[PDB]
Formats: sequence, structure tokens, C-alpha cells
Amino acid sequence: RDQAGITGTWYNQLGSTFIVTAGADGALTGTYESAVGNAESRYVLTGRYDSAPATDGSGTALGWTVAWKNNYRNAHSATTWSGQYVGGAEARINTQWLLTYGTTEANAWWSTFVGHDTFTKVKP
Amino acid sequence: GRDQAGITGTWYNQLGSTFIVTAGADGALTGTYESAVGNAESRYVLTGRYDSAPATDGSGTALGWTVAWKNNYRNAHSATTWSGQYVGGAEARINTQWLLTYGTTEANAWWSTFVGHDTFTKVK
Amino acid sequence: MGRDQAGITGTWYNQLGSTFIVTAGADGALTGTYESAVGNAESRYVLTGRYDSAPATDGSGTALGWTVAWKNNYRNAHSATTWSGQYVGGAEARINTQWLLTYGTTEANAWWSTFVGHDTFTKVK
Amino acid sequence: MGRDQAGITGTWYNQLGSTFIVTAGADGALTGTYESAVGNAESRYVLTGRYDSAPATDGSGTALGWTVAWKNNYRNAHSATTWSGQYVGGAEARINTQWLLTYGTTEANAWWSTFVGHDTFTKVK
Ligand SMILES: O=C(CCCC[C@@H]1SC[C@@H]2NC(=O)N[C@@H]21)Nc1cccc(S)c1
Ligand SMILES: O=C(CCCC[C@@H]1SC[C@@H]2NC(=O)N[C@@H]21)Nc1cccc(S)c1
Ligand SMILES: O=C(CCCC[C@@H]1SC[C@@H]2NC(=O)N[C@@H]21)Nc1cccc(S)c1
Ligand SMILES: O=C(CCCC[C@@H]1SC[C@@H]2NC(=O)N[C@@H]21)Nc1cccc(S)c1
Repeated sequence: RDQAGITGTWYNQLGSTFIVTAGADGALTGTYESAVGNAESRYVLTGRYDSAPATDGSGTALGWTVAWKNNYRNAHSATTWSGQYVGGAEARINTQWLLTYGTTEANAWWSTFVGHDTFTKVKP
Repeated sequence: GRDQAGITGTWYNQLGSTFIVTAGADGALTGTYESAVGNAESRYVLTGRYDSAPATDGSGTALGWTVAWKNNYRNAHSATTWSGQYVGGAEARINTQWLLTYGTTEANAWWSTFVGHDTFTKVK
Repeated sequence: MGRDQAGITGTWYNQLGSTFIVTAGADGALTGTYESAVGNAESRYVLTGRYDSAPATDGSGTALGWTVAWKNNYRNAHSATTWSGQYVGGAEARINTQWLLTYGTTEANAWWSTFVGHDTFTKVK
Repeated sequence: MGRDQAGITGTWYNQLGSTFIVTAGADGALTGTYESAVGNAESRYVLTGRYDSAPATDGSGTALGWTVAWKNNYRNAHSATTWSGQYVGGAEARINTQWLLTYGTTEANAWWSTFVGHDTFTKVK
């Protein structure tokens, strides 16, 4: 339903690139390249979306994860984005995210960052 | 993967939910989640990522995963992402924070996302 | 005394159409009223919070937060929101926040007691 | 006047060993001091917040929140924390919270300005 719509190349307000393919079964797979932080080149992402959403004008729920390890860098961290795809003229993926990095137990209290990313198909 | 063995297997949270996961050598997480609460019945597909080469200073291993709450029985038009870290040892744990987003209209988007925290252990 | 006391004091507006009226004290206090354009809210609610009255000099923002409990002389939504964020000065002064809204639940329902979001405030509607 | 005014008023301790000393006013006010056992913090910091002074009578918790800006006479960590949560009274009284900690950043570093966590406070040390 929203498979073709979600599938494609997305950019957030930071200039990050999210290249994703939505599967018929609810899979999300692709690559993420962050414009910020301890990150270089593309990282693997996987996630899930609701492949049969409400038809009442509601968005499509989805989420995905990046672990920040590739051949170039390892930031000992993972980000999860949770949010919704909104179709139509101004297609957009509005998210909140959590970034956890590996800490000792004594440091676990400041292990997790929160933020928000909005993605569109136009590079801003 | 340094914790591929420690992570793979069955986990239980404070609410009585069950998470079965395989951790791949390449940083993949795949499995199923069965929730003890909410609009949830039976198992749901889970996918995520973990750091397959963590620090060796006693830091945890960062990870995350997504469940979209659609299976053959039920569709709650929502998805949860868990972001956290695995901590090995006698009392292995996965400590997470999570975001649950449900599909909303634009007018209801301000209240589309819940936040919480779950701790998983290997013992029921 | 307070470095951004002048910049923060006044009326702010968010992306929802809500209105935040605040006074920053020299001692770090935030006092004022919040009027929400959405939810189980009517008219103005008391707000109280704190800000860093001696921020860093290097162009960093000024950290702040405040709370609104959603009870007033009209309604009681058995809930409270906290906003955490920073004030950025200049033209297009802004207060960029993340928020948590907790509502009172039984223990059985506490897992879904807390919403999260983000609000941006500017001096112009 | 407040339903849980006496229940909330007093000293609370979290899982980190931090100490929260609070007075609940009749009108919904929270005032007091916070002393963190961790981070760039020393001694007591001013807190202010709000609680629902007339909660539901169905065994629901009492929604509340408060803010600390991490500046006192000893130290300034250019940051503020807000706790959003609920009070549950009775045998083992507890305040269960989620929190947001924002530190002052430049605009380029704003994306990593806010930490999130959860604290549970009880009356015992
Ligand atoms: O820097 C990294 C790795 C890359 C994160 C990129 C983030 S993910 C959310 C946001 N959205 C984007 O597009 N980019 C940013 N990890 C790390 C480790 C320890 C502390 C901190 S702050 C960060
Ligand atoms: O109920 C569901 C689907 C199942 C969620 C289970 C949650 S995921 C985080 C936590 N950890 C667990 O183990 N279980 C819970 N979605 C939904 C949609 C719209 C509004 C609401 S309130 C809920
Ligand atoms: O509706 C209310 C009372 C008013 C909340 C207004 C919010 S505060 C963050 C955001 N920013 C604004 O300006 N407005 C909104 N409480 C309540 C209780 C139970 C469930 C839910 S969803 C909501
Ligand atoms: O360190 C401080 C000042 C004290 C924070 C204490 C926290 S508040 C939530 C939690 N609950 C407690 O009881 N204690 C902790 N600020 C600061 C600035 C920049 C980055 C970071 S990580 C931290």
C-alpha cells in the first residue's frame, strides 16, 4: 500500500541520507549515512512498518535501527527511529529517536540521547 | 560477534513479555516478540542491529530493534523501537528505553508517541 | 543579574499555536502561564521552572525547563508536562524543547503513562 | 487542601542515591532542593514544579513534574533536568519518573543536547 511510497531516498533536517526499501511483508531494509557525529559512509539499517494501515487519514507506523559500526568506524552505539509515514503531496517521515551508546554501569545514567528527525525526499 | 553468543536466546522483561532473538556475526538481530500487555496477541516479527565489536573496558554492547504490531491475528497500527545495551555476566541484562508510535492524523500527531523503559533478563 | 533574563521574559508561541508567558528571575526562576491550543486544556495554567542564569559565553544556548500540571479553575486532565531545552538568542530567538507528558494511571496501565514530543517556541506567532 | 500534599511532602531517594526534598503546596506547587549523587553536581540545587492537587479517586497515581537547573553557589553545569511522573501513595510510596537533561550547546551540537532516562524515588535510603 505505502510500500512504493516508503521505498526511496530520504533526507532529514541534518542532511542525513536514509535509503530504504519497504517489503510487502512489513520489512524495512537499506542504508543510513549520517551528516553528523562519529559516522563515516553508509551503515546497515533494518526495521518494520505497518503494511496494512488504517484508511482513515492516519499515518503508517514504522521504526528502524542503525548500529553505528561499519568498515570505517565503530561508535559503539545504536539509534532507533520510531514514527510515521504520511503520504500525499508533502510526503514525510516524522520520527523520534533514541541513541544509546555502550557504557559502564556507573555511566549508564547518561547512556541515552533523545531527539527528533523529519525526513522528506527533497534534499534541504 | 563478541556478544553474538551472550545475546542469542530467550529474554523476559519486567512486564512478563518474551523476546527471542538471534544475533548474527554481521550485527543483525532477528526474532520474535510476544508482549504481555497492550493490543498484542501471539508473536510479532522483530528486526534490529547490535554492535558486533564493542569496547573491552567493561562497557555494554549497544543495540536496538523494532516490532511493528501487525501479525496474522491482530493489527494495532503501531510500532515500538527499543534502544539500549546488553550487559554480560552472571546476571546478564538488556537495559532499554523504548518509543511506541501509533498511526495518527496530523491533528493527533502531537500525542502519537509514548516513551518508556524495559529491562530484560535470561531468567523468567 | 541573569544573562538571558531579558531575552527569555515575555510571550512565546509554539508550532501548535500554544502561548507561553514567562518571567525569568535573576536567581534562575521561571514563573508564568501556559495556554495550550490542543488537548484537554482550557485557558491558562500555572507554569514554574528554572534556567541557567550564567550560561557559557561561547555561543552555547541557555539550558532551561518548566512544568505545567493540567489543573486550573476550569478543568483537571490529571496530567503534567515538562519541557526541557534551551534558549537561543538573536533575531529568530527560539526556545527549542523536548517534552514529557505523564498522566495518572493505575499500576497496570503505567507502561503507557508517558508521551514524548518536541515543541519549538518563537517570539512571533 | 491538596489530596497528596502530605504524602508528597518530605524527602525522596532515587536508585542513584540522589536526594529530593520537596514541599507540596495546597495549590499544586512543588518547591525544594535536589542533590544529585552523580554528574557535575555538588550540594543542593533549587527545584520547582507542579502536581495535580485534586487527582482521580480510582487508584490512579498523581501526575507531577519538576525542574532543576544545575547552577548553585558551588558549580554550574550549564544544564537542566526535568522529571515527569506520578506519585503512588501507601505502603511503599513511590514517585516513578522519566526525565530529560538538556545541556547548553551551539546550534551544530543541538542534536546531541538532550539525555533521557528514568528515576524511581522512595522514602527509604
Ligand atoms: O555519533 C554517533 C554515531 C552517529 C549518530 C548520528 C545521529 S543518529 C540521530 C541523529 N539523526 C541523524 O541523522 N544523525 C544523528 N554515535 C554516538 C556515540 C556516543 C555519543 C553520541 S552523541 C553519539
Ligand atoms: O498496544 C499496542 C501493541 C503492543 C505494545 C506493547 C508495549 S511495547 C513497549 C512495552 N514493552 C512491552 O513488552 N510491552 C509494551 N500498541 C498501541 C497502539 C496505540 C496505543 C497504545 S497505548 C498501544
Ligand atoms: O490533554 C492534556 C492537557 C493538555 C496537554 C497539552 C500538550 S503539553 C505538550 C504539547 N505542547 C503543547 O503546547 N500542547 C501539548 N493532557 C493529557 C492527558 C492524558 C493524555 C493526553 S494525550 C493528554
Ligand atoms: O552532570 C550534570 C549535573 C547533574 C545531573 C544529574 C542527573 S539528572 C538525571 C539523573 N538523576 C539524578 O538523580 N542524577 C542524574 N549535568 C550534565 C551536563 C551535561 C551532560 C551531562 S550527562 C550532565
